[PDB]
Amino acid sequence: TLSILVAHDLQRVIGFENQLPWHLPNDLKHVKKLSTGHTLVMGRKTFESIGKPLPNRRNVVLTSDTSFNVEGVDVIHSIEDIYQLPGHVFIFGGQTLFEEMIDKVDDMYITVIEGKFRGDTFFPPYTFEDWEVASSVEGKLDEKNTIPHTFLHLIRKKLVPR
Ligand SMILES: NC(=O)c1ccc[n+]([C@@H]2O[C@H](COP(=O)([O-])OP(=O)(O)OC[C@H]3O[C@@H](n4cnc5c(N)ncnc54)[C@H](OP(=O)(O)O)[C@@H]3O)[C@@H](O)[C@H]2O)c1
Ligand SMILES: COc1cc(Cc2cnc(N)nc2N)cc(/C=C/C(=O)N2N=Cc3ccccc3[C@@H]2c2ccc(C)cc2)c1OC
Repeated sequence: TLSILVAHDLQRVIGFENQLPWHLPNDLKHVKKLSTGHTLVMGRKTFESIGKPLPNRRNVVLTSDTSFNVEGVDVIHSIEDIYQLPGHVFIFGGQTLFEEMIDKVDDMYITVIEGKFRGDTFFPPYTFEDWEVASSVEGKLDEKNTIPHTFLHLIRKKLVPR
């Protein structure tokens, strides 16, 4: 399986100055539970922002840098390399990788952050006409998670004769 994994706000902002614009622990827990035991594919900037590999999953970084080498990280240099990765692969970010892959993935795990943040990087536009809502689950709010958010699992609709 090839999936997108992303959090975007009401205007599809995903980032600001190489950071997440929001503080939302529950979304990072969501990410953890979905991706443990599987594979994350991320662009170089997204990796440098996180700074280290995330434990208990395969960490794959796409970069043109032939000198790139980080302990605990596998490196690829082409989009085509993604299709040779075994198992359930999650496209993890950032904007560049989402743009390159949104037309190629089977499904998307999207956290909709129900707010409007300042951003400098965006998830590409998409329409629910093309995507079936396999599930939509409201995140629970509390002391440490104060921004309303919704977990969407979207599956690409098949084109059929009407
Ligand atoms: N909200 C979310 O869910 C989420 C998730 C992830 C990231 N983010 C945010 O997204 C932002 C970063 O996105 P970004 O687009 O600026 O950077 P990015 O996609 O994280 O990484 C860009 C880099 O990926 C490498 N790359 C991409 N496509 C390639 C290809 N076809 N071949 C070879 N290398 C390729 C290049 O690395 P080299 O330049 O080294 O060649 C490129 O400069 C950050 O603000 C981050 O916080 C948000
Ligand atoms: C640009 O910065 C980032 C971008 C993304 C991508 C992303 C985020 N959200 C959604 N919905 N999709 C995505 N593709 C993740 C992160 C976060 C990574 C990150 O520390 N943990 N994660 C998974 C994980 C697994 C095992 C141990 C620890 C972690 C860690 C983490 C987990 C839970 C809490 C409460 C706190 C921290 C990130 O750094 C802030």
